[PDB]
Amino acid sequence: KDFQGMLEYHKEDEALLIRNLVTDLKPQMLSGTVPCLPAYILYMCIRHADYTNDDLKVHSLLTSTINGIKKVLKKHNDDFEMTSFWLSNTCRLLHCLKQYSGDEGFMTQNTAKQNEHCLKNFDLTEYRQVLSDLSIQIYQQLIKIAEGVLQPMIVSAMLENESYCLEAIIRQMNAFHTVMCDQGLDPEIILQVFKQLFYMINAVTLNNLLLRKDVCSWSTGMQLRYNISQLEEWLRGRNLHQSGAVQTMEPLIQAAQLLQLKKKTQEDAEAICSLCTSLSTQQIVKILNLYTPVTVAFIRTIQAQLQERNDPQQLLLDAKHMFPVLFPFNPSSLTMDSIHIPACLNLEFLNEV
Repeated sequence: KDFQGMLEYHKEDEALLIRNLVTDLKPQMLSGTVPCLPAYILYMCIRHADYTNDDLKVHSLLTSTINGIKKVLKKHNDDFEMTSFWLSNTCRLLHCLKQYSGDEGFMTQNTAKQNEHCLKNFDLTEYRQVLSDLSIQIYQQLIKIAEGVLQPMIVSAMLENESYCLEAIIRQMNAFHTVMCDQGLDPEIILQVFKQLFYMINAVTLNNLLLRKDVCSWSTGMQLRYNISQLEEWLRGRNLHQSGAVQTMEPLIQAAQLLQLKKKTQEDAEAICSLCTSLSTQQIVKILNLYTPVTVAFIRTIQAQLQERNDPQQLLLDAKHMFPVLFPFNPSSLTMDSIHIPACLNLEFLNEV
């Protein structure tokens, strides 16, 4: 019957809709069609509402929605899968609003058939600002989960020799990546996640060797450098080096080197300075004092040069520092004119129109 890309519900069942399509929607439901069918399916409804000029239907549809995404988010703070899921979905529902209600500004990459599918009667920039605000919050939640999973693995998989090993950490990083990719999450958010996680690994580890028993040794310098390089080769293999995540470890790379570099003669001390640029002069001196196989006056010559470059600053780098998110628009090629809505979901009460 020549389906336009649209769907109508009875102004009522809006509840039913939002529950079967959000609340009771488990992602392991594949989809099988679209990792973010929900996002699309919703826009197809926004469209039917724009068609009818039913501003009450739009405002209600995406405020019920946000209530359901927030709801289910809170009943799952803990699970990386759902957050991952509802993060990309949210994000796509936002990409669709930009891609279709948008103006010539976002219509620079649409097929006529796409520029035909756009919203004609509403400007939904207000909800566009709300959904992005939300998906900043979902991302934060996702970092909270991932941090929870990794925190108890960082100091063990690194710094100890041998119940966690760089294998566990690297198995985790795959798990996280796998789910995110399978969820259809944009590749720039995947890149932004692993830059966060790696920064934590740098912060939590370097914190520890500025504290522990007591900073550890030439041995511990060599496991870090190996560990980082295995993390770095992991990045190169999943093609995530351009995420900036290896940069987020230059203090640890320098700490590790600080532990191996020769500490004695002056020529030695000259080195420590020119290499350890990313560490603070009290962090170096600390890692010096804590060493265990360094003398004062080998320390004095050090702190003699690095005079405010730069110290002090709060030691113990708060790994919770959460770098800002950024969701570059990314329109999609798929067209709602052909999109599979399975039956396994009881959305039949939707009319194809």
